[PDB]
Amino acid sequence: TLSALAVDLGGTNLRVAIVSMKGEIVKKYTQFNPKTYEERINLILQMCVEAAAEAVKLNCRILGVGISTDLRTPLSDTLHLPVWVDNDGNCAALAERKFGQGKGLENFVTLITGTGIGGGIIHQHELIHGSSFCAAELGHLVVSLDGPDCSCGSHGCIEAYASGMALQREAKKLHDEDLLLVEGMSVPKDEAVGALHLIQAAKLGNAKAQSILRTAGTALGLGVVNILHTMNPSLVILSGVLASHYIHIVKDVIRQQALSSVQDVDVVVSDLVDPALLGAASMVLDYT
Amino acid sequence: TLSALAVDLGGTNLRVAIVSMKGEIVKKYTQFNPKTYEERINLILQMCVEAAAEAVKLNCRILGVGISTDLRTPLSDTLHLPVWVDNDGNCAALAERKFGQGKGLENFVTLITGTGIGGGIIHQHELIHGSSFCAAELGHLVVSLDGPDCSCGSHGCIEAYASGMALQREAKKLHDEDLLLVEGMSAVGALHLIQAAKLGNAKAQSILRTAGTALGLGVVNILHTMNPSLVILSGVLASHYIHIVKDVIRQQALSSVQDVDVVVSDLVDPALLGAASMVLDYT
Ligand SMILES: [Zn+2]
Ligand SMILES: [Zn+2]
Repeated sequence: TLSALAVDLGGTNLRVAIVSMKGEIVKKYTQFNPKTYEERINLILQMCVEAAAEAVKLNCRILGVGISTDLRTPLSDTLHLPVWVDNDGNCAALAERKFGQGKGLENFVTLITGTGIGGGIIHQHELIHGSSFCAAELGHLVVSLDGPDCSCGSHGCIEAYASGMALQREAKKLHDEDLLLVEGMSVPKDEAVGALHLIQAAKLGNAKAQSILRTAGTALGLGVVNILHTMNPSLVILSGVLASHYIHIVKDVIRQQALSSVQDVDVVVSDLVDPALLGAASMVLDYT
Repeated sequence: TLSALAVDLGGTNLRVAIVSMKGEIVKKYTQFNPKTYEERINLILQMCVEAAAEAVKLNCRILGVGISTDLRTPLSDTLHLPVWVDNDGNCAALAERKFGQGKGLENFVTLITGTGIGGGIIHQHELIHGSSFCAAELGHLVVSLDGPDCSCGSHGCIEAYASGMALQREAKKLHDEDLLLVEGMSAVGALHLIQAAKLGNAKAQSILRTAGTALGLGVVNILHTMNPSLVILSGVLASHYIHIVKDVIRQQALSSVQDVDVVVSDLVDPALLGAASMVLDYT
């Protein structure tokens, strides 16, 4: 069974999976993601060697290793396999291009809407990497002369407005002022307010919450509009835990403010589970 | 002299030229830009056979025609020549690629900064045209949730801020309140707003700081989308905006994209050069 190993060096955890050619995630390991790199590489090797060994047991011909994020040298040497590496935003795009709603499409965008915001740009069937390799930094599209502060150091970034972290900051500010919870809401002692709480408050009648969310969706929307006026893609795939939430307002912002010339674009929510791993996998699968 | 027939369609006058493969504008014909397309289409073919007639007298093989902006139908039939067509922004870019500071560059962007704002994106030595052929509508990058109104109907467009019309609108405003003229000067417009600024006016300077910032933020948006190796500012207002654009980037773009070079264009009649370049790029 033709396959590849996919590695996801993401938030908190480090995941490695055996992925089939048809996109099935055969087996999936998750572990702590060491902060320091010397150690992160070691863990990857081990998890790969185990995954690889298992693939031999599980009747799987592994073609190579793909990594979403000096990683190539040590892995190829040890595992006797080719290694491909690209960033999470690009891998998200590649997941859609191979297994998702990007199949076929010549020119499309994948915007990751979760803890943070990022994305990938397919054009002429291929990723746009950029001269400095850092193309498609979609979280730091600036839609304000004087916005909220952003973790990149600037302000106005659509990540500063519409990220999961962004919303959590807003959710905490209101809860600290006793302006978040409404008509019954109760937060656990352990758990701590986040975007769902902000949304639930809005959906349960919280005007302050609704306002905050309106701005976050508008900013993101204008982010997408900027993409449309730059790339004129045929499709935009919102992906991640906040995609479902943001799709309605993004379309509205597109109907409201985008040029007539680019309104035939379609915006969708991704169906893909574990896109990072699928994307990592898709590099190996595609080449070999 | 292996050459091409460049043709320009812009505001006010209509232009036509013979352009060498080297990039030399041999002859240039200007004229009126009629009310109607029936009037406008009649002039073009006449200017072309006029020009096409001359070319041969100046020993020049016209390989075809190029047009900035079913016109191939009348011309190709009449002139017996391949005719290419593409918009002003793209031609601005193609001009820089074949003849300007984009020579050899895989990924760069040309941003027109004049009466309007617009441009072209060259990625992998090629134009991005897009899904519905509306790529690089750069003047309508949004940098505000509540900006100035724009010609497109929306608001917060960099064109709405930094265009020569944008600046002209602001020039009329101040001058209506008699607060634009300042010790040292005597149809109001952008160039005056700049002098008033230069020669001491704070409201002028204030209006400009915002304009230049809005534009730079647009440029930043481009950098974070495309990660180009170079950004060429082209037009009557390029010389003006380049310093502030360089600053907004310095002050707000990611470390990753700071290696970008911003430059002002060298080309004269880039519209015509870009048009001609289409004919010359398909030999
Ligand atoms: Zn940012
Ligand atoms: Zn506009």
